Amino acid sequence: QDVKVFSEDGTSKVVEILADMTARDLCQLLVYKNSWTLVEHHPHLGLERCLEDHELVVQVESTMASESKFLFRKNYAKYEFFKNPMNFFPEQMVTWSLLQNFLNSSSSPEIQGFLHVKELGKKSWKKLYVCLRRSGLYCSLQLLADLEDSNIFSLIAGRKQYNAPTDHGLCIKPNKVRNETKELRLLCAEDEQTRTSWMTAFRLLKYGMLLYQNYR
Amino acid sequence: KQDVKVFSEDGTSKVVEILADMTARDLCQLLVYKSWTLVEHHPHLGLERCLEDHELVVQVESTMASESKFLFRKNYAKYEFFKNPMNFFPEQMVTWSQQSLLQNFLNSSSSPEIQGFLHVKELGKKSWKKLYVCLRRSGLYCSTKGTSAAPRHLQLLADLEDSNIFSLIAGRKQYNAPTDHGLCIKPNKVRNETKELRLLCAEDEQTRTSWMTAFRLLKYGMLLYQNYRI
Repeated sequence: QDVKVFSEDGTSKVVEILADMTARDLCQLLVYKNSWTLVEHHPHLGLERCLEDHELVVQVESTMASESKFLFRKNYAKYEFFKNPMNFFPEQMVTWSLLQNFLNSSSSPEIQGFLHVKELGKKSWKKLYVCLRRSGLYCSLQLLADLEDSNIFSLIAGRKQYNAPTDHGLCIKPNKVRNETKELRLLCAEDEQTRTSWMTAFRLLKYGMLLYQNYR
Repeated sequence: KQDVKVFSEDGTSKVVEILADMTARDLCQLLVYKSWTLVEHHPHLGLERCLEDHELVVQVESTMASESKFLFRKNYAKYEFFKNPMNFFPEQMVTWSQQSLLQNFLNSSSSPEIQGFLHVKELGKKSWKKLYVCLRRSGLYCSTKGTSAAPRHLQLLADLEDSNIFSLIAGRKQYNAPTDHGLCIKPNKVRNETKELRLLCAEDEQTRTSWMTAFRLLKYGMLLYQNYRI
């Protein structure tokens, strides 16, 4: 019911939320007293993630670790896919059999391209061709990870902590994983544009119609 | 670019040009511009269902038989659970597993448990039996020993994947239903065959609404909360 929120400064305030409050509720509760976002921030894991506008703040709070923080900041690229779906993904990154397809939870989207992949426990990376399906994450197929009860996070520490090949790292973390770090599957894109697309892709697969309604 | 026929409570019918991305609430607003709800009405099956606001009209339309109709009526009870969640479900009808109420229903990782007596019709036959019924994300079960929800005492009745919950309009006459308060889990693939219909009968209206709400809550989850908050 009491939630602590850090601004980019390092300043923080404690606010009382009702359990029925979404991420955008809290954002509006902070603007009083559409670009604003809450970040689920894990320094120990080196992982962060914007909450989707609709996410119950109480749900996310229940999977927070000791040092985990809520950050309150702006995000000006919030629904870049919904603003221009046709020219968002690089040619032949996503294959079917376009907007409605991602929103239909019956569809079978294949998301494919090269990524560096970190092996669990060790700080060693191998450049594997990767495929993303509703059924999970594969490398060209060997089942890397399941998508049940999970979320996609961008890597913040990257280079220094995990020895990432690029700064543009990302990770699919199961919500059951809290203070574990050896059991993390970390990935790396060659640039920012490709990380953004992979993250949008997962979010579209997991959240689907929820995201579109958020955008309206 | 698609035509669809919508029937009103007046008895009137209008053919409306729908786009492939229109939601039920977009159609309703388009019809108001001329609380409201679209209904998936199956006369031959004796089934009906209000579409949730977010559903794509075209999607539902393609899963329709010849005789099926879209109705357009008012529904002032669309989200009664959300208005008073702590007091919507009768005592001990709803419990939770894998625990170390709104939040639980909206968390797709939760293990909801919905329990109670219902009349259950046997597949493809007009014969009923009162049973202790147990709903989970993994399916609809009934107890083979009184009110024991033990796994060893649960018999799987219906898978829930790729299906929807329907109100039973046919009722007493068509299926020899024990009460007026019937519902049905219809698998989406069904067109004309009644044989794979899973019919249920509650003892009263409130009990029926409770089960359907729970079904809807399990199927749609957070989407329904979005819809409630427009």
